[PDB]
Amino acid sequence: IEKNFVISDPRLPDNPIIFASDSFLELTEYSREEILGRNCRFLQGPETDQATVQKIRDAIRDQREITVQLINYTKSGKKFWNLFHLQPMRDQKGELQYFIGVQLDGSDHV
Ligand SMILES: Cc1cc2nc3c(=O)[nH]c(=O)nc-3n(C[C@H](O)[C@H](O)[C@H](O)COP(=O)(O)O)c2cc1C
Repeated sequence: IEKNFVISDPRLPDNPIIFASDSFLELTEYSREEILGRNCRFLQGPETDQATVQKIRDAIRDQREITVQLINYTKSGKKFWNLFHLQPMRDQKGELQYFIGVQLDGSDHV
């Protein structure tokens, strides 16, 4: 159904990643041990558009899905366009439980 994704737990301090797919590890160049328990903002850097970061922050605040594009960086500092989709995940009682974040490398590396 999906390839690059992480799951965060917003009920833990600073909404840490608690699950990452094998593909996300490949995309970002980080190991599972290097990722788990951190907020995904570590992928950001100098050319990340702060207006877009604000949009994601607001979408998380409002618990709404969003589909944006933003500059991210791999472990080794390789800049890429992240085509990013956020989706809140609620339990049957309607209470927020997780966020799923889906990433795609929107850059051509010919
Ligand atoms: C599940 C999930 C996945 C996320 N994935 C990314 C990502 O791949 N790249 C990125 O720049 N930010 C990602 N974020 C956004 C940051 O974690 C953070 O919410 C954003 O930078 C805005 O909050 P801040 O202003 O406190 O940094 C993700 C957030 C969540 C909840």
